[PDB]
Formats: sequence, structure tokens, C-alpha cells
Amino acid sequence: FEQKIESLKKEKDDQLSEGNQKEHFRQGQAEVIAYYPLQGEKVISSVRELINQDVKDKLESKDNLVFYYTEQEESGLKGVVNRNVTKQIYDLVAFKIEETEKTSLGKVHLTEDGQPFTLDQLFSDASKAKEQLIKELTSFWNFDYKDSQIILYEIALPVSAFFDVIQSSYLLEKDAALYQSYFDKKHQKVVALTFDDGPNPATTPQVLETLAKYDIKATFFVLGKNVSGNEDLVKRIKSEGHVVGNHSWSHPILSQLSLDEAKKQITDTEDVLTKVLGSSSKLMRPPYGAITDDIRNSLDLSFIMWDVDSLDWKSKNEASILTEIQHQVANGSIVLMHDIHSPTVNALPRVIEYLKNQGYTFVTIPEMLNTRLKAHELYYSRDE
Ligand SMILES: [Zn+2]
Ligand SMILES: [Zn+2]
Ligand SMILES: [Zn+2]
Repeated sequence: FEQKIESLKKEKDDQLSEGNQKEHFRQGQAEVIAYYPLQGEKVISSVRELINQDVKDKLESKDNLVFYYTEQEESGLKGVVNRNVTKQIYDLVAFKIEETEKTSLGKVHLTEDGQPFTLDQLFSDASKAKEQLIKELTSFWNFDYKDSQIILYEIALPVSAFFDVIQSSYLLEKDAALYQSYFDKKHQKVVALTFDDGPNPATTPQVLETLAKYDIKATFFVLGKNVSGNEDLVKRIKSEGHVVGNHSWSHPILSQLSLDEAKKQITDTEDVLTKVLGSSSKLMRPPYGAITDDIRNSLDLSFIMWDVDSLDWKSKNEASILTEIQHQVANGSIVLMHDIHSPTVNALPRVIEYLKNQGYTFVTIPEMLNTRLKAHELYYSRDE
């Protein structure tokens, strides 16, 4: 019995003496031996703390011999390494030596100099990161990092989903390439002009002439009620290469109607657009941006909001319209305008010129969202 215990102790020293500091103590009836890793000439504090925590709370051991030790592993993040902690318990009261180990009892992320690396350091702003985590979390802090995914305690979350607030400097070659793709797309200078509440026979034709003059396309979210009597004009919008979307039949606050009456405001418009145009873009913009999860979840359409309100409907002033666009438009913006009043008709040329002068490419909503478009989903911009 004594010789067998001596053999286990010799084996562990042969295996782990180098690069570790060995602590030995009796805790009740249990005999504990812990090998703490050294970073340089000093014990990695957070690893010892993790082990001490186990000793205090779990541990428990009646008559046993308990070993703790670690191994360094890459973390999958640049300049960060992991210390995996193993705990092994030997039962010697038995005729035969029994043992059980937990290979990854715990784990600590560390900087190359042995200091703690916490999940908040992976971001340029923890507050927001926490927020996005919460989301992708809810839909689907001790963590791991593997194959381009963040793993919490397990739930594997793509690292991609937090690129907006991540400290990309921590990404290795592969993830750095993925980030480059994200960055390049994020910085593509595209904008989608959108026009609501039409068609209006007295203003829409002028808007179409102006878009044609400037060689750009737009997306028109039309009211079902305005289609009757203006069928040729709606066909004209589509023949000029613009995308026609659904703005409800008569512009009520959809969230204040019963579910089926709201759905029908939408489907009646899909029906008349399909009858006149032969097809639907399956894009729907709620009047006033008012919508509910139930409505969205009830229809196979993508709901298109906006991130830039030109306020043309409020200001009714060309100079104001241009100023709002100049200050608000961003990469991937969806601009809300109305092709039913003259101020917008008049301001359109200077708005287009300004944006072209700043290097923007004008795109339709389908061009902007292309692969991101899914039924039931809400979209405020290319990325939000
Ligand atoms: Zn074992
Ligand atoms: Zn409207
Ligand atoms: Zn569905």
C-alpha cells in the first residue's frame, strides 16, 4: 500500500515536475498534490485560484490521493493561450488501485505573460458585445474558441456575428480573412433610395425620368389602393428596372388592426401587384414602420424598414431633404423618401448628385440584401 502510493507519486513527478511548482497538503483524510504551472519563474495565479476553488468547494475526498495539474493549449485567438486543468482522484482503500480523472475540470485563458484573458477583452466595447451575445444566445463568462466560433456554458456562436465590436487583432489567419471579407462588405459604398405611398400620376413619372437620367434604380413601396387606374404607371416603374414593393393597401397602422385584417391589407396588395406585374418582389414596408411579430411570422415576405428618414414628408423643403441625406446616409443605408409630392421630385437631382459625388453606388433593395433576404425577417439597412 505504501509502496504503491510512493509509485503513484514518483510517476506524477516524473511526468510533471518540470515547469511546475508542486504543492502537497492533507485536507481532512485526503492527500492532495497540485502542480501549478510556471510562466517564467512564477506561478500563474489564476490557475492556482481555479484549483484552490475546487479544493474548497468540490474536492470532498474521503480517503483518497488527489492530483491537480495542467497543460497549455492554443486558444485559437492571437497572443492568448489556455491552461487546461486536470483533476485525478485515486482510491487506494480498494484491494486494487482505482482512479478517475477529469481532463478539463476547468480552463483559464491567458496572455503570453501569464495574466488572465477575459471575454470582455475580445471586444472594443464589452457593453455592446454582451448585447449581441445575448441575442445570438437567446435565438440559438467561461468560454472556449474553436473553428471560428465562440462557445459559452455549450452553445457554438459564429464569431462573425460580433465582428462589429470585436478586436480583430485577436483573430488568427483564418478568422482574419473572414474579418477582411466582413470589413470589405461593410465598407462597400452602396445606398438604396426607396419611395413610399405611390404611385401618383402627377409626380411618379417625373421621379422615373430623373432616375433614368442619372442611370440609377430605386425601390417603390406602393399602396394597393393607388394601383387601380394607374396600372400602366406601375408597369412603367417595373419596365424601367426598379423594384416594386408592398406598402399595404390603404396605409393603416397595421399593428392596430386584427391579425387577419392586417395580413389581408398586405396580401390584397400582393395580389394586385401580382396581377398587374406578373410577380412580387416579396418586399413589404409597413406604414409608419408599425408591425408585429405575428404579422411578420404569418407571411412569406421580408419586411423592409429604413435607417435614413429624409423627412421629405415633414419638411416639404428641397434644401432640408438634401441636408438630411447629406448628414445621415451611410454605407448600406436604406433611404426613406416619398414620390408623391413636388419637393421630393425637385430635390432628387441634387440628392443623387451629392451621393454620386461622394462615391456611392445606388442599388435596389434586392441588390442590397440579396443573400440576407429571408421570410418574416425585418431589415433596417444592409447590415441592421
Ligand atoms: Zn484515468
Ligand atoms: Zn407611407
Ligand atoms: Zn416561413
